[PDB]
Amino acid sequence: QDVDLYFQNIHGRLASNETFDIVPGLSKDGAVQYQTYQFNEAPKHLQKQVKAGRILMERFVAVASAAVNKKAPSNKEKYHYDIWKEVSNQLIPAFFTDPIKGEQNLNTTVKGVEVAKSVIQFAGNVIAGNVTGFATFLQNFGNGLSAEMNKTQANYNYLYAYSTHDLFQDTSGNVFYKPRFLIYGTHFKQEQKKIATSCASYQEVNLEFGVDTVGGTFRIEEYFSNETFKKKVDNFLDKYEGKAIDDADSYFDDIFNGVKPNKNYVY
Repeated sequence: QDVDLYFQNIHGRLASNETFDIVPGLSKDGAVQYQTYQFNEAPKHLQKQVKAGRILMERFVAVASAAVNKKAPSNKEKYHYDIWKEVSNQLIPAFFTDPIKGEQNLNTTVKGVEVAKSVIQFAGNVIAGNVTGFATFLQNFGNGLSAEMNKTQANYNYLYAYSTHDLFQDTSGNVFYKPRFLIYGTHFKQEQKKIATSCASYQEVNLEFGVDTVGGTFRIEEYFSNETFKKKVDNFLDKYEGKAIDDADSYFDDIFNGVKPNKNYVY
């Protein structure tokens, strides 16, 4: 309920004219890429849980985004990672476990046509297979992104506000479902802006980004076993509901096939 009070203060409602505005996905002041990644189809006995988990996480993402939108003193500050981090540090202790924080780095040199794969693999700590659908999404979105970032010489703020839905084998060969809520933040410096139109190129591109991270694993087990926990989740989500992230221009979802964890993945 300390989370409830935090959010009550920011906003001082399920009707579509009453739900809270979210931070616009693409702007001259920065972009927020709203995403839902599912890694592998769920086995028969987990499919219901996964479909519910995906809905829950998209709602949590829109709740965080709506708080930021309200809390930001100016349009520019809607794209300031530190405000996203402040709001997530309120959600995580309340509804999540295994909190993560701190910087990560993407320092790699790949062909333009491999950039989309590099993004997914970094976003999830995974070895991906076919990501051609996401590659088409990112390529087309890159046109809009490039247009905005090239308007001035300034750094262009760039955030991923997303969830991952992991269906991977434990050591005993049994599939588990891990739903994660993640907010990552970086920027494009002037010399990096070229990257946004390089997804069709077979030429090499240097990806050097310092990425600030915050996130946690959702208590999906307790949500389906503990009725009083299910209730605080549902009531909170109902009260502070943001506009659907699936209506944003920056939105993409997919079920990626043939995926396994990489050596950075934490079980």
